[PDB]
Amino acid sequence: QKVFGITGPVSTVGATAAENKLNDSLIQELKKEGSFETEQETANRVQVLKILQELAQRFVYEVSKKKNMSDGMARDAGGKIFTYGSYRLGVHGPGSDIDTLVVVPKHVTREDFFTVFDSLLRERKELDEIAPVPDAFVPIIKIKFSGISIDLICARLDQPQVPLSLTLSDKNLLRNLDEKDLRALNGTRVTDEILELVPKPNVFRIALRAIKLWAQRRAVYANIFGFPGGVAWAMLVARICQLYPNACSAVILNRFFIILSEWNWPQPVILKPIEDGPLQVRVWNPKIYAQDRSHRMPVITPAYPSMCATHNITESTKKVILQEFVRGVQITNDIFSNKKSWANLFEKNDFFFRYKFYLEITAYTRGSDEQHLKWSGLVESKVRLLVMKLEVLAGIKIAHPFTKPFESSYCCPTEDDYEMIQDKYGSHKTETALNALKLVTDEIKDAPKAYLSTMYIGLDFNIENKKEKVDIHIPCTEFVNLCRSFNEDYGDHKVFNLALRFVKGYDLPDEVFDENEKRPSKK
Repeated sequence: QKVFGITGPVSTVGATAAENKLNDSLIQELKKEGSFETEQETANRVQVLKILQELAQRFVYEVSKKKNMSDGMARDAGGKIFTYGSYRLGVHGPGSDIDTLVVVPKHVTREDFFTVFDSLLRERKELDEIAPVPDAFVPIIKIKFSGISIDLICARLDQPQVPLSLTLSDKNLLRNLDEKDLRALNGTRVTDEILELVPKPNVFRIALRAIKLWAQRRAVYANIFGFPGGVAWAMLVARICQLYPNACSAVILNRFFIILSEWNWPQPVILKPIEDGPLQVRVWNPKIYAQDRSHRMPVITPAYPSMCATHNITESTKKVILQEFVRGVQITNDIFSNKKSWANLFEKNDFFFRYKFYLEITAYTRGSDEQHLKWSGLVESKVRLLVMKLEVLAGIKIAHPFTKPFESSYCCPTEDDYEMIQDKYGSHKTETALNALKLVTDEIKDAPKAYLSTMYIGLDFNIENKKEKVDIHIPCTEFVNLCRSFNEDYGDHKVFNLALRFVKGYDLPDEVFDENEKRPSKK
């Protein structure tokens, strides 16, 4: 009965002929957008996962043998792989990664994973590429294997064996774990629970496929920037399915937009009663934590311990998400009246057209590809904080962050030319001045390189008093001084820099438009 959620259904009436009609065009539109891989590619994925399961057991077998153990014991020690995310839910597409978890017994360290298991991978003829990130916040090895992309992480359980038949439903498995292992194990516990809390998984899958495409298209899919991540969207679709257990997916979509657009935010969205368990624990409770009372559009993970997947949402992103829900309501109602089609729902956003002003955020590096990832990855992770400081000012109607950074690189070469880059980049009036420096495309003869990561924030202003107008340069310098204090090397102007530019929509850089568009200027 849990598959009907915490309030039971709004309706148990099944699809009508006319409703199923639209579902079939919904599937057909998804097919044309390329949502589904071929059935072979899926057979190939399953095959690669069967091979990884054997490697996990080898990995574990070998480590155990080095840790002195008998054959019986080493074989008993086990090791098992799980998948979560997109692939586990069954909503993956061509080129999507399989998110994969390697669970290991207590005598098997992370050093083991980054040495013994990494070696076992390279010994395979099928291994196309491997990129270990042992220093990672979330410890990972990213591979491409028989053409298929896999992201392997490792969780270490406080137990002597990991048998083939192990499942991770039991919260007893979490006592005694440290933070990394709790995080690594959480992804799978959540995905499995989502799947057991929807009444019809096929309906769920198609609805989700739709929301994902729609979210990417409307630029409302990006956890880092205060929009919902893939898991957040998943739970949101999951809730509406609990409400209409016998509806087709097209109805789920229509209903999804109405219910979510009218929802009493910040009332949380919850798929099963929140539970508590062992220790003070990181459970979501707004009656206890201030951090939790301030969540704007809370959507709560079902697996103990429950957590808010949409922590990053701001005032400005809340407003964007809702605008899009409403757009979602209108267009879908029109589809059902035959006035519009599915394509219209999935049109690309027009972000670089809808605002008179844009604020431009550039991370600069004199160094290597390592150094830029580190530097830009930080600044990027801080954009929402600049949004929160902007959005609460008197003069600002909205501060809307775009969801994808824009990246570029040049051979520098000398330290004179680097300052020129941080002079002429980012305005179209003076932009081609950089054409005096070689840009990196494909492809090589390359050495000393300057790196650029640009993020965009659309800005919209309230009418102001002519005597009382808004200044943004205070939270901007506040923001740079926020970033120039996260490891001391970032103070080195010789290498790291951070430019903020206020730029009008007509003055926007060309990089920002498709091979479809252009932006006639105001005068």
